[PDB]
This record gives sequence, structure tokens and C-alpha cells, in this order.
Amino acid sequence: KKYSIGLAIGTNSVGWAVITDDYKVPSKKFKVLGNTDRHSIKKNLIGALLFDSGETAEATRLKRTARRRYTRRKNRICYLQEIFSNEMAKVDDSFFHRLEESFLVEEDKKHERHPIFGNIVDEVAYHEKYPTIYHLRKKLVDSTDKADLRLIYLALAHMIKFRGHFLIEGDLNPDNSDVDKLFIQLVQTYNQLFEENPINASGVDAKAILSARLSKSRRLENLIAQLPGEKKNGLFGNLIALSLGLTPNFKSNFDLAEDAKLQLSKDTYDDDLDNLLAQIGDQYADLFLAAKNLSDAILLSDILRKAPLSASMIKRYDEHHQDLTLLKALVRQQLPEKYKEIFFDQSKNGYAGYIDGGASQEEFYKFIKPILEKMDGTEELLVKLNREDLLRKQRTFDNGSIPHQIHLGELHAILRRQEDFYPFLKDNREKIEKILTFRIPYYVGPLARGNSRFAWMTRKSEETITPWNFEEVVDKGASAQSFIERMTNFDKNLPNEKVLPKHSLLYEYFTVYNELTKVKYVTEGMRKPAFLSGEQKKAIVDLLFKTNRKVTVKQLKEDYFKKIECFDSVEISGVEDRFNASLGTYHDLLKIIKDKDFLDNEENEDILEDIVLTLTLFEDREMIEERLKTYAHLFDDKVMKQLKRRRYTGWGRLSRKLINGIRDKQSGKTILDFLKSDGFANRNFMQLIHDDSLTFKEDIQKDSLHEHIANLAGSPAIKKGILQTVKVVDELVKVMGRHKPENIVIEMASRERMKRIEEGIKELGSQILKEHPVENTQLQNEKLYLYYLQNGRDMYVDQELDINRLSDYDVDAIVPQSFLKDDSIDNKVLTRSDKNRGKSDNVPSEEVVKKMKNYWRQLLNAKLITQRKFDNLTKAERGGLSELDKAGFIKRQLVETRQITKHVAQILDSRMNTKYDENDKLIREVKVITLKSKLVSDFRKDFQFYKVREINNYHHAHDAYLNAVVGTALIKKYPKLESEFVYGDYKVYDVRKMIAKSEQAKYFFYSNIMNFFKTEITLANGEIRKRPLIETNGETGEIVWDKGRDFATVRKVLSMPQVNIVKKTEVQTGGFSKESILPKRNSDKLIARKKDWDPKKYGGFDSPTVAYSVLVVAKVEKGKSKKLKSVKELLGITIMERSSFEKNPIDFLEAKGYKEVKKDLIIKLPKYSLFELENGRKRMLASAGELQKGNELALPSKYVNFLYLASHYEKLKGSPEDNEQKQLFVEQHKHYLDEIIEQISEFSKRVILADANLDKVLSAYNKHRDKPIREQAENIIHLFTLTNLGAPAAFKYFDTTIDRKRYTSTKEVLDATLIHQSITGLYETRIDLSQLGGD
RNA sequence: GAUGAGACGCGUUUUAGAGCUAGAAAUAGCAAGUUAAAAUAAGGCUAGUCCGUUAUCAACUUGAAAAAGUGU
Repeated sequence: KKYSIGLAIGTNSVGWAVITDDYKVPSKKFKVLGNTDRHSIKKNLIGALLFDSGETAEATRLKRTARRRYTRRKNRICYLQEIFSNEMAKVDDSFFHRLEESFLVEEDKKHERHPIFGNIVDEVAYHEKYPTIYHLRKKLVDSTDKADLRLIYLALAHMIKFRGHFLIEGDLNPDNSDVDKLFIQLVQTYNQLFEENPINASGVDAKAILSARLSKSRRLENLIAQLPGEKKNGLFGNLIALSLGLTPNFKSNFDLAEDAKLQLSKDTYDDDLDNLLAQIGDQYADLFLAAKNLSDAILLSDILRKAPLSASMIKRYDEHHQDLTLLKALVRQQLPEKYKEIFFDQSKNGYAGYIDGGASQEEFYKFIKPILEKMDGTEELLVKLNREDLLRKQRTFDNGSIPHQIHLGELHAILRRQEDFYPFLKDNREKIEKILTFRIPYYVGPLARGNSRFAWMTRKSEETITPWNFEEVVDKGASAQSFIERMTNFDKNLPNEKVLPKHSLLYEYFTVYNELTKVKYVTEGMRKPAFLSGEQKKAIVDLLFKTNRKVTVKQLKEDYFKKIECFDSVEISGVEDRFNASLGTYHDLLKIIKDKDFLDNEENEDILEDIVLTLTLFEDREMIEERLKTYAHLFDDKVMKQLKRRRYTGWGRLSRKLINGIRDKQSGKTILDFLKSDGFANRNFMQLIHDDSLTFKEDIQKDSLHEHIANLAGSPAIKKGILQTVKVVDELVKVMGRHKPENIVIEMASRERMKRIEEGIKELGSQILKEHPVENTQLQNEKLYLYYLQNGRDMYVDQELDINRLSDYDVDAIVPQSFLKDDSIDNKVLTRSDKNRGKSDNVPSEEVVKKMKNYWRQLLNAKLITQRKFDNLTKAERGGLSELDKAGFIKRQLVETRQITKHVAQILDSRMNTKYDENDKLIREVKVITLKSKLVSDFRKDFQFYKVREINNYHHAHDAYLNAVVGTALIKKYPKLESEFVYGDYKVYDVRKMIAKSEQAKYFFYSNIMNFFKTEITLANGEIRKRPLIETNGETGEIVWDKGRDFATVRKVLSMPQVNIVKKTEVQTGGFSKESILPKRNSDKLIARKKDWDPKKYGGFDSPTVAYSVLVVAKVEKGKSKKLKSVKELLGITIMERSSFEKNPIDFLEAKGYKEVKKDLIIKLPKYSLFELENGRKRMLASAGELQKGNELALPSKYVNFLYLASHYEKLKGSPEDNEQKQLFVEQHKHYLDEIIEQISEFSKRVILADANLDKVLSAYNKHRDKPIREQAENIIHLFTLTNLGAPAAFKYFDTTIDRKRYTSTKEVLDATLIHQSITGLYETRIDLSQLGGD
């Protein structure tokens, strides 16, 4: 009667299976709706949903913001036009109208063809006089002559539209703008980050060197030449090299495995810096920020060589002229044959390309460099083709550096000069400047009025907000409050409680204590290294951490242990080299206020937390400044400004109430209190939280479905997978007659080796690598890798191994397969005979460790083995395996650490368990189990239920099934261990209590909980223990596993050829088209950029994106007779067209050219709609004009296992006795290849229909029949890409590359059967489209 | 580990920047070029200095919609 659901949640699929008490997969009959002759199908309740990955809302956000900016910029220019209106109407009635219509061709143009003046003569004159806008800007700033009001507008507009950046806050002065001051600022931050090996900025004239009109690398060399202790490739060297615009690599500066090459002038820089900071710490932020600021200062110095900008651009125009004329002259002089290509052909990256073709400065310089090197009359030109000042346009990328204060300046100059000639410029000068100056603050957000899902702000008036009445119309206070209310992230650990800023004092204390409390100190006077205890820790903090930003091991041992704990010789085992933790904000704000009194007062702590909070949330000057209102008196008004200048960015992961708020029920000590001072054995935040002895865990445990999902901490993709999972379960509940299941099992699916082995072999006699060379091509073959991690010696006996005889040697497990399944290197060794470990069922013998420990420690120093491996190798020296270690093994094997999974299990529980008893207690009908993937995967490998993902999509379903099997079998065999994997408030039962101290009620002595599936249990000795044929639970009498029948049942389920694979059908969403604006062309294919703008004249977009195709049955006109021919067509509705179509489809279709449309036969066909054709061949709809493979090749499980085994000829299992037999199983079945290729062939000939590629791959197969079995196998695993579901893709078989075979015709589906599938695929609705037509 | 607010600078597309000599023209010889306006998802009603590329979506039935139903 009862049943269970097994699930395998993924980002691209959801596996699901239904099982019964005998571990069988039911088969049922389902109705088939539609209009075919089929009315029922028999289907197995096993299957998998497939779906495209969910996307992150970023690109959508970037677009949103960019849109906002364009509207607001246009609004600016519209303000400026609003001011100049009347007087311009007095001067030129149709100036602005000429401006709007600047775009239109002369034909569509209502007014005179020339925008500025309205006459050919005045226009040509104007352009001849001022070849650029900058000339005119300079003339308008420097001359006292009255000028045409139109040129006033044009200048002011060209300065208000493009109003420069706003990075520098307040007015411009040398302290924030000049190369030198920012250089000493940079070195100040660097020195602050080190203080040891510092840099002096005293004798360095950086202002002259960095701003010199010489190349970047030259300025680099010149600067590092002034620094003797530093090299060009140094950290500082790469910082300046970064600031000049070069591309330094920080791989060498910080010993990373991967290279990290930064370049400020790239769009991807922000993220690359993010990765760099991820790998080296958040201590280096201000440094790189300073480096950037310096870069902008340098660039601004390169462009500003009154109106300095306009002037320099003018000089640039002139230089461009001189160098161009000289260039052309020289070219005609030396190569007249190539002049026509360089100055006329736009298709080439020449000047004709640089100006008309669309090439960039870089492409241009790349093009003409070899020519200039071939002409040899061009040395100064080549000199110019560097340093970024040759043939330059006035508008390029460097222009980002120009602050808004420059433009405000020149704008103000022009405004002052013509101030007297026009009273309205005088009266409205501050208005204009405000238009240029005003910038909406972060905390304000979109100036909405209730119709924005993003905005929050509040208005003081009912007026349209302008840059002039902004200040007293926006409720800055309420808006800031709401801004706070929104931006506060809550702690996942503690909801309803916001998280501390990443730079809060409490947070820094927290991380310091957390990293410090795990330090163990050892001295000769003491027996063994233990922790520091409270007095010592607080002492180290008080003396060291609040006097120094960076703490050195030398500073720890010599400036504490030597001067307090008397210890002369100490050894620290807790931390390496230095402390990662720090008290940065403490020391920075200390340097700010210079008042240790308020700092350590502990009463002022709250006030400080509020101060740093405000400094983190906001960045606007005024809102920052309002944060002095409560704290103006408490501090001297002098220091206060320096406090306002300090800004902190970033957020923590933990709240206040979690760190120092919530406290244990019993002990009454909070997390921080219980962390600061423990007894001899210290507790970490990793072990305080999930501990069952304390209140914390139970405290952590204590809305709509959408909210439940969105609150989760996971990618939008996995949230998609999770919603699909919930839906699948709901439908499966519907299929089983609305009966909820017993159980729902959930599963959620390198040079480092070479580095460690070369470093490690370097720490010792490195003769092994010099005598036996090896590259990472030999990679990580286990036995070789271990042969090198062990210096070519036996880990158990003192003897020098041989490379040529590795196949005789076997790998052994430190903690045997009987206790814990661990196949990593951290639990594997290499020896001539596994018998050399000893004769114990436990860890290797005492005889061995006592005779080999020295060697092991030798390996430990060389970091060849980790602490864990050394500990587990020398465990007989402490007895062996204990009860704590076994309880540990259980908790390791059984607990899923991932929090997303616990929250998904919580969701399904909250959905399935809805009934309450006579008390007020949760009636728990359905048990939601959580599985680790290692369980089912190892279960596969143990009993040869092998997985080969490349064959078909069944493995998802098989995985959900096996998840149900192992999950429920575990809940039946070990019910006491429920609270460790089943979701809910159960009893803990203290795992330690469930394990036997020695053999012969207890659950197990051998802690591999997955032992009871086996008939035999092989021990370290080779001693083969035996187990019942039928496993049953003691205290219940229930039978859990029949090692005879149930494996046959599983093997049966996995081999069922009918699995419900369903691909979620999806309306396409996104951009209307490709984003490139194409030149005007005589085609009716281009899309209008604006309603009226005919693309044949103005250009437009290409390649629109189709939302979904639609089936239309109607008639069209054919011939000169315009006779109605009835047709049935597949029409794609594009994303742009969609709103209009769905609003009223019949008029859309009639306007499209269709007459007498069958409204009831308009069938919506989303992407991946399924069509079945002849012989059971299927196709999915990819667009309105291409199809995808729709069938699944169900390869018999024997072939699958054969392919797994043969492809893994180098099988690293657990035994070498069975492995050889596996290899013999491969060699014995060589006909299997031929059979497999026969299956692939039959399937191919029937459903994929690619005759060419099949013939090619068949010939290429039969030709290589004499090739080894392993090769043929893995190549066939490739060959499966011919038959795979989805889009055709190219694949390689041996050397022969088989190109993809697309299905470009879409018509065949018009007379096929549309199959509407539910999410399980169990419910179908089949529509015969050949029955539909024009009567 | 997702989600959000502010701003810049490129790019691109049309248009304005009279091309000149011969030759009747076709077409060849040459002169040049660096700038600007405008748009920057078509657009939307809720008309905001707002919103418009995420999430969500088999079929059928009932609903304006949220969403309920339908198949041993």
C-alpha cells in the first residue's frame, strides 16, 4: 500500500522515482487525452525533468540602470532647453526644431537642412572656423566678444550632456587631484599595510616622472629607478604599472597557482580584482583603490596638457593634422601602391578604417606599425605611436578620468563672459550650473510615485521633482530610513536580525577571537600542546592586537611569551607565519580620533557600532554629516571632519544577536563568551553551532512558497530546480491517489598535486625526480602519485620501491573500508604488500609505526601527507580507533552539511506535514530524508550498478531511485539515527551510545553504515567476515534488506527501458533582438529603431528573438489572381511582437497576411515542444525553423556496465583480486562492442536520420576494430553524442571528426503528433496535427 | 548567495560638415578626415525625472486575477 519518493535535485534536471515496500517501481495505466486513437499508456513511475538553467538578474539590472541614466540625461538637456527657450525664439525660431530633426534624412526633414545656422554659408563658415566643439569652447571661455546665443547653447549643452564623473567629492584641490599627493597617499596606504619593509615618499619626484610625455613602461622604469629597495616586478612596481595603464600580473607577488592579470581600463576589472581580493584577503582593498585614484590623476594629467581641456584637444587636433599630412606625403613618396588601401579603403584597419570603418586606436596602431617600420623615414611618428598621443580623437576612452568640476568650470567661464550681454544667462547662471551639478543620492533611489517595484523614497511635496527644488521636496530622512530598512540583509542563522557591517568592531573582535582560540602552544616544560585559555588570549589581544595592526609570530613569541610567560623557546601549532585576523577599523579610527579612552570604555561600544554602521550604509556627504547630530558633542569638532571622510564598504554574514546576543539556556554564556574562555579544550564556531549538548543548535532551528524559495541561499538556477522538485512531488502525490508517501528522500547533486610533490621532494633528498623524471601528463595515477608522495619508498617497510614493478604493489587504506569509506590520498598509502600493515582489523600495527614513524614525520614536514594522515597513521600509538572516532565516522557518512538541502527538506516537510494532534504538536506523517551523494555513488560502485552520463538522461532517474532505496533502507535499519538525517525534532540518542566497544543489541562495531548491503565484509587482514542473507532490524523485527531478491529488484528497475524524460517547454524571454544597430539597407528584414524611422533610410536591428512559434490554419493569396489557397504554417512570434499578438491574435495574423484564420486551431508552441512522427521518432521545436533530437537511446544495462568497466581499465577500486577479474570480464566480452555499435546503428537509422555521419562513423569504427578494447570503449562513449537528446553537436571518434547534422526543416511537424506532457510525463495529451487543415 | 540604489566614458546608427580638377559622361587623377545633434531595447499607463531583457509558464475546464479543478 505505502510508497516513497526518491529525488535528485539539480540545476538542469530533477530526478524522481516512486518505490514500494518491496523496493519496486510501480507500473500504472494513464489516460491519454487529445484527439488521437490512443487512450491509455502503461508507464513506470520513474523519470527525470530537464530544463534550461535559470539566469541571474544581473544583465537585466545593468540594462535597467542604463535606461534610467539615458532618461535622466535627456531630461537634463531638456531642462537646459527649457531655460534658453524665449530668447532663442527671439534669435532663431527654429533652432531647437532643427536640433530634434538632426537625425532625419533631408526628405523627412521639416526645416532647413543645416542644424546650427539654417544657411549653407554660415554653417560651412562655422565648421571651417571651429573644426571641433572644443575650439568653440575655448573661444567662448577666453574671448570677451559677444557671441551667437546658439553657440552658447551648443557649448553649454555639450557640457551638460557629458558632465564628467563624480568620483572626487567636493571641490577640486591638489590633495585629491594631483599625481604627487595621490602617490604619497598610495605609499602611505602601502606602508600602513606593512610598516616592515616600508616605502619613503620624501626624495621621490613622482609628479614629474608619471606625468611626463613619455611611454608608460618608461615612466615605470623611471619611477622604480628612484626606489632602490624595490624592483619593477615588485608589488609596488605592479601597483604603479597598473596605475599607468599597463597590465601587471599579481601571480608572482602573491604565490597563487593561477595568474591574475589586472587592467584598470577594462570592463572586467572589477570582477578580476574581486577574485584577487578573494585569494589574498580584504586587507588589500584600499591599496588597489588608491592605485586606481592615482591612475585617474595621471590620465587627467595626460589630457590637461580658462579651458585647459579644450586647449589640449585643440593642440591634439593640430598634431593630428601635422602627423597626418607628413604621413600621407611620406607614403606617396615611398609606397604609392599602398596609399589607396590605407586612406580610402574602409574595410581595412587604416585611417579610413580608424575614421570611417570603426577600427580602434589599438587596431589602427597595430595596422600601420609594420608599414612605418618599413618606410624608415618615420622615427618620430613611431615615437608618437606610443604614450597615447598620436592621431588621437578628442572623444575616446581616457575621457573617463575628467571630473565634473572641470566641465562645471568651463561652463562657468562661458556663463560669466556672456553674462552681461544676456540678462537671462545672468539671472539663470546658478540654475544651469545646478543642472550640471546635481546627482541623485544612493539612499534616495528612483524618484517614483508608487509605480516602481524597486523604489522606496518619500516626497515632501506633490510637485514634479527637479534639480532645483530637489532639496526641500525629497524627504531625505524618511528615504534614508527606508533605504536602511531595505538594504539590511538578515542572517540566515538568525532571521529578523540584520547583519553587522564587515568592518564593525564587534565583528573584528569576533573573527580575532575565533582564529586565536584555535592556537595550541607547546613547550618542553609542558607535556602536550593545549590551547591558550582566557587570560592568555585576552592578554595577547590587549598588548598586541590593540597596539599593532599586523601581528608577527616573532611579535607573538618574543613580545609576549618572553616578556610575560617567561618562555624563552616556544612552538606555535595553531597559526602559520602570521595572523590572518586583524583589528583594522580599530587602529584606523584610533589614528583618526587619538582617544584610547572612548575606545576601550566598553560603554561607548554601542556608539561606535552605530558610527561605523552609518559609515558603511551611506556614502552621500550630507547624510554622513547628519550622523554627527547625536555625536557632535561627544567628540571634538576638529576630528569630526576626518571622521566624515572615512568610509567603509562591505557586509558581514552574522548578526549581533547571534554573536553576542543569543546565549545557552543551561550555561548562560553567549557564543562569544563561550568562545573567549574555554577549559583546556576549546570550542570553535564550527562546533558550537551544530553541537547537541548546547542550546545554540535548537535555537537556530526556530509564508508563501515563493518566499520560502527566494529566502534560500542558492543560485537562481538551483531555486528553479527546487521549485520544479516541489511540483514533481505534488504531481506524484496526485498520481498515487492523493496519498502522501512514507518517505521522501532528497539528494542534491590541478597543478596542486605537482606543486606539493615538487615542493615536498625539494624539502628532502630530491634524487627521486632527477632519477625518475615526470610531468603532470603522467598526472594523478594513484600509484605513481603516491610513489612520489612517499619518495619512492614503502610506507610500511624500509625498502626502495621500483617503478617498473608497480603492478605488483598494492594500495592500502589507513582507516579500513570497514569503518569508513574514504578513497582519497588522505587515507591511502602504497606498499609492496597490504599485509605489511600488520594483522589488526584496526589501523596499522604498533610494530610498524614504532619502526616507521620517523619516516612519516619526514614526510609530514615536506607537506607530503597532511596532519590528518599522520594522525591516522600513528593511531596505534594511542590505542587505535575509539568510540569517538566511530561516532565521528557515522556523523561524517550520514550528515549533509550543505544548508540549502536542510532548507529544501524543511520546505517539503512544511508542505507535506500539515496536521496537528489533540495537543499542539506536529503530526509527522511524512519523513523527509536527506542523503549524501557519496552513499548512492559508492552504492553504485560497490555492487556494479555503474553510471555513464554520456549515454542518455536516465541516470538522473536511476539516481533518484537508488536514493529512495538507500534512503529508506537506512531509515529502516538504523531508526535511532533519525535526527542525524531525517528532518524534524527527534531524539539525539547520542551516536556514541549506539556503537559497540568490542564484538559481541548494538547497531554496529564496524562503522561503515553501508555494510549491511553486503554478503561479505573484507577486513584489513584479508579476514572475510560474513553477514546474514537477510538483514533485519532488532528492536522492531522489520526486514530491511534481502541480499538475494532486492539486488535483483534494483538491477531490474535500472534496466527498464521506459523512463519518463520530459524537457520543460519554455517561452523565450529577453532582448528583442541582437543589440548591434545595423547600417541602412534595402531590406524589409531590418527592424525600426523607432516607430517612424524607416530602416531602409535610417537603419535598424537584425535577428529578432522568437518567444514561441504558433500554429496557424488559414488561407493566403496566391498569384496575380489573388486566389485563396488554404495553408497550414508555422509562424514565430518574436518577443517584440508578443504583447501585440496575445492582445489580439486574429488581427495580428490578418495584418500578417492571413485570411479566414481558424481561431480555435491557433496552437501555442513554446521551445522544446515535442512531436512524435513515424516509427517512434521524435523531434523538439528549437525555433520556428530548426529541430532538436527528441529520442532517448535506452542501452541495456549490461552494455552500460561494460562501457564503464572498459573505459575505466585503470580501475582504482579497493581490491586487486577482483579488479583483474573485472579486466578479464572486459576482455572476455569483446563482441559487446559490435553489439553496442549495432544498437547505436539501429537507433540511428530509425530516429536521428543522419545517413552521412552514421556511414562515416561506422567505417571509422570497423577500420579500427583491431584497436585495444579500452580505446574503442571510450570512443564509443564519445559516439553517443550522435544519438543524445537535444541539439546536434559535433563529436570526435578516434581521429575522424563527425560534424553535427542539423535539422533545418521544420515542416514535418505540421503533420506529426504534438505531445503535451505534464511535469512527470505520466499525463499526456496528444494532438494529431494532420487532422487539422483547411476544409 | 542571491537581490537592490547612484554616476561616468566609449561604441553604434542616421543627419550636418558645399569635395575639387579634367572628360559630354561613364570614369579616372587629386583635396580631406579628428566634430556635433539625436536615438540608444519598439514602447507602456499607472503619465512617475516611473516602468519595459530576472523569476514564473504542458493540456483542458472554471476565474478579471491569486488560483482552484480534470486522468483507477
